[PDB]
This record gives sequence, C-alpha cells and structure tokens, in this order.
Amino acid sequence: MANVPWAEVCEKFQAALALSRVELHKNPYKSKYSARALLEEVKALLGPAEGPVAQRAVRLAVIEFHLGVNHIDTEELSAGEEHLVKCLRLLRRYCISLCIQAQNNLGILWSEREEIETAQAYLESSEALYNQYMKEVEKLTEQERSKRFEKVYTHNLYYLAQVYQHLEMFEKAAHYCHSTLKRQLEHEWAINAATLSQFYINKLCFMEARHCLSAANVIFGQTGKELYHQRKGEIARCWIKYCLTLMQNAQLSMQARELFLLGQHYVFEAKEFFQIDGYVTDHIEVVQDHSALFKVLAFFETDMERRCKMHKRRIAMLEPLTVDLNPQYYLLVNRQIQFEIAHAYYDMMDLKVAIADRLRDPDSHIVKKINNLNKSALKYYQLFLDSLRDPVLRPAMLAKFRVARLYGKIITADPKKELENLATSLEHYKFIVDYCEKHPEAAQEIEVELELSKEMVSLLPTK
Repeated sequence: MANVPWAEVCEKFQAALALSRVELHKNPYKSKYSARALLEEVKALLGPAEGPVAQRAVRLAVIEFHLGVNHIDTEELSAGEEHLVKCLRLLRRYCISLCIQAQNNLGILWSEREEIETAQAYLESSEALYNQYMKEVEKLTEQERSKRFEKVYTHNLYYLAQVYQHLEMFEKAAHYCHSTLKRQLEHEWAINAATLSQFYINKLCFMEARHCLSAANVIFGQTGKELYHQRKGEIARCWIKYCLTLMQNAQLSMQARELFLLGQHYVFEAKEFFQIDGYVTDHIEVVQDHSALFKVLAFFETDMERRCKMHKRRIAMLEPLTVDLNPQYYLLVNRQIQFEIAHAYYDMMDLKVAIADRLRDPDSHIVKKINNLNKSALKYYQLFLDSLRDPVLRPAMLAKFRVARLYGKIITADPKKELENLATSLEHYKFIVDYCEKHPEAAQEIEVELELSKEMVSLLPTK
C-alpha cells in the first residue's frame, strides 16, 4: 500500500467538485446532505494519523475549503472557524494559492459571523497581504492563474465594502465599491450605482455622479440578454435619485432654463415609468416630489398661476387613489399630504397677496377663487386636526403659524371673528408652551405680533 497518487486525487477532485457544483444549482432534505456525506467521506479518507510532500498540503487546504462549505451547509461553523484558523497558523508556519484560498475562506466565514470589528480587522489584514503581494518583495488552468485571482479580488472587495457600509465609513466604502464596479465592467451593479449616486447626493460633486450614472444607464442599454426582474424598482429608484439631484441643484441655485428643460424631459419619462411600475407609497412619493419641484421651479408672476393649478391637479390626482382602503397607514400619509397641501396653500396665498398688492382685489372671479380656496383649505386643515385627537417642535409651530395667518388674513366678516380666532391661536400656543415646558424659535415673536394684533383689533373695530 502506497500513498494517494495523482490519479486518485484527481478523480476525487472531479467527483466532489462535480457533485457540489450540480448541488449548488439548487434544482429537498437529503441531496445536499448527500453531497455533505460524500465530502465527509473524503474527510475520513484523508487520514492524518520548500517543505514536506505538497500533495498532503494541497489536499488539506482543499479539504479545509470543503469543510468550510460543509459548515456553511450545516450552519454550525464553529469547528470550521477553528480548523480554518489552525490552517492559517500552519500556513504561517508553512505564496499565492494557499493564502488566496485562506483569504476567501476567512472572508466568507467572517461574512457569516456578522461581528463587525473582527470581520473588518480580518478584511484589513487580507488587504494588507494584498498590498504585500502588489509589493511582491498547470494541466487545465482557468486563465493563467489570473481569472481566479481576479474574481476573488472582486468578491473580497465587494464583501469588505458591505462590511464597511454596515458601519458609516462612507467615503472609503464608496471608493471601494466604485472600484468593484470598475473591475466588474472591465470584465447588483444597479444597486451599487444607486448607492454611489446617493452618496454623491450626500456629497457635493455631481459631475462625476452624472458620469458614472450615465455610464450605468448606457450599460443598462447594452446589458445584453430571467424571472426575478427587479429592473422596474431599480430604475424607479434611479428616477427618484434623478429628481433628488434636481432638488439639490435647484436648492443650491435658489439658495436657468436648461434645468427646466432637463426637468421636463427627465421627470416626464420618470412619471411615465412611475405610472408603469405601481404603486401606492411610490405614487405618494411621486406626487410629493412633483409638487415639491413645482414649488421650487419658480419663473414669473403669471407663470406662478398655471404652476399652482398644475400642482393642484397633481394633488387632486393624489386624492382619490387612497380613499377605498383607508388603514392607519392612510392616516399617517394623510397627515403628510395635509402638510403638503398646507405648503401648497401657503404658496397660493403668497401668490394671492402678490396679486392683491399689484392688481385689483375686489373683482368677481378672483373673490370667487379665493373664497373657494379658503373653504377647501379650511376643510384641509380640519382633516389635519382630525389627524390629531378630536374627541416635533418645528412642524407643529409651522402649522400653528400657518393656521394663525389663515385665521388672520382670509376673512372680511363681522369684525370680531378674526379677533377671537387670533385669541384662540394665542391661547393654543400658550397651552402648547405650558404643556411642553420648552422654548420655541419664531413663535415668541409671532406671539408678540399676535398680542399687538389682539390690542389693535380689540381697539379699532370698536371704533
């Protein structure tokens, strides 16, 4: 009886790799266990009871890899981690192939472990050994022993980017997954381009964002081609990040018309695909960003009126979609859309006071439009307080100031209703401030303004 020759280890390699490869397809309670039983039969066939004879070293390294895949098959990886760290110690005492296989095993076990600090420390040590390899002091190859190193480099870099994005670490993780995108398109990419564009939204450089993002669009066009599509939601979030980039560029510009034209084309194609791909919550977000871009995209005086009735038609298309279901989720999104229509009525009232400042106020159709708008906004604020119990510092104070101005300037009734309405607004925020015991931001000067208003409307209508 001699030792294990090359033919026996090659037929064992072929059999084990072929059955594990046809088992990882996942076309069951025993077939995966039959692959694990064959591999533990090889484990018993090992029999452990320059350097030494390299056949034993190669077979122990590949059987440590097979023990690791058996442990990830059985989800009891403690003995697998023990055997692999002993393999790491014996390869330290005992190079390309062994260290890259040990590093892939370490990466997959510390990705299984989900402990952040140990996984990131082991990934930094494998990266340090990678930089040491870049320092640099057979029969049937895949591609010159280079394609295997290429794919495990991309896999290890994507997994360390995942461990880094489990932390905050945004700049270095973003650079690392951009390197994975470059290394992949030189030889999941939609979500990786999505988080690149989201980080660049969090950043300030948008030209490189548009460069890599249009590269993502043209490789979506030239992907080349089953059941799990996900492209609808993926480019839906891409259109979402497109309008968020439009939001931040309009915000930095406001605090020419080519932005209007690109907004027209991109949000038109976006709204077309958003009508294609569902939805309920996505459509709430759609009319949210549509109304918000209609607020931020200001042109002129007479251009404001058509834009206001445009986003009024937008919220009038929002409204009858969520009437039939009505969960408490509808109550929460009803509170958000009442805040949105409150902002829309604030913009409409700025339009109306500009019109009353520059043009004639007591005209018939203008009075009809403003009293219809006042009645609809009173109903909308009635629903907004119906979100509160009829029988956190910023939006409550903003809603109080908005309903205080609504109590103030919209009526020309018998001259006591506006006075009692501003009085109850003052007492409402007095109850708010003795209920919260906290200091406000602008409500103190709007309270002293409403107190002086209480004095002058206590004096002047009586005269």
